[PDB]
Amino acid sequence: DLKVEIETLYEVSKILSSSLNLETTVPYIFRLLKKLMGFERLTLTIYDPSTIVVRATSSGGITGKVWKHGVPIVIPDISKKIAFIAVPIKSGGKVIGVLSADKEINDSLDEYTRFLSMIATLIANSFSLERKVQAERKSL
Amino acid sequence: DLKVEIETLYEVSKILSSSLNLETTVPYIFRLLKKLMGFERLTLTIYDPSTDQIVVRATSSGKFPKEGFKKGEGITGKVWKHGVPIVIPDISQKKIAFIAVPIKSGGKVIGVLSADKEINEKDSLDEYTRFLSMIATLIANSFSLERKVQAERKS
Repeated sequence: DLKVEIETLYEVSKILSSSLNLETTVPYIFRLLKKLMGFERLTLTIYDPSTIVVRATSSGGITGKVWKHGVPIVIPDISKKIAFIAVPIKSGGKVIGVLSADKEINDSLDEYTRFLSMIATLIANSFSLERKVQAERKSL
Repeated sequence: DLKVEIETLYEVSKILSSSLNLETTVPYIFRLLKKLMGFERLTLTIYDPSTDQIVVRATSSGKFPKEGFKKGEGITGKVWKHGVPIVIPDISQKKIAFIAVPIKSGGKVIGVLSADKEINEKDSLDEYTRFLSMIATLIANSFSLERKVQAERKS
C-alpha cells in the first residue's frame, strides 16, 4: 500500500505543478484521493486573511477548532470504523483553511492523516502562488 | 525503502509548488536528492529547440571534472533526444551508476536530468531510475508553467 501512497502523492504533485488554478485542480485531487486512497466526503475551504475564497466538496463543527489552533484533529470512530480527519491548511504563518475527509478503516489511521496533511500543505503553497500571480496581473 | 522516497517526493513537490522560478528552485531540489536519496553530482540541462542553446544549466554540489562535463554526460551525447531513459550501471571505463532521464513537455523532449549513484547489492538501480523520472516530469511541468506565466505577462 505504501506504493499506492507514492503514486497518489506523485499524481497530485503533477496536477499542481502544471496548473495555478485551485478551483479546477481541487476536484481532480479529491478524485485521486477518493479513487486510490479510498477517502470520501472530502471537503476544503480557504479564507482570505481579510476575512472565504475557495470551497469544494466530495461527491456522493470540529473543523472550527482547526482554525483556532491550527493542529490536526481526528475522530477514529464517529458512531469497520469510519474516521473523520480535519487537517489545517496553513501558509504565510497563519491558517488559511481546513481540509477534511472521511476514511473507513480496518489499517493504520495515523498514516492517512499524515498523508492528508501532506496534501493540505501542497495545496497551501499553490494557493499562495496563485495569489502572487494574480497580484502581478493587478499591478498591470 | 519507500518511506524515504515519499518524504523526498513530498519535499520536492513542496518546493515546485511554492515558486515558478526554476533557477532558484532546482538548487533546493538537488540538495534534497543528495541528502535523502544519496544521489550526487546531479545536473539539469534544458535547451532552446530552435537555437539548440542552453536555457537552463544547474549542477549540484561536489567535484566536477575540470571541463564541467560528467564523464557519463559526455558518453551519452544527445541520446536523451529520443525521449528514453539512459543508464550505465557501471562507469568504470561499490559500483557508480549514471542515470539520464529525458525532460519532456509539449510532446518534444527539451532537456535531460542526470545523476550519479553509488549502488550496492542492497539497493536496486532500477528503482532510483524510476524515481528520477518522477522528478523529471514535475520539473518539466513547472518549466512549462513558468513559460505560460511569462507569456500572459507580455500581453
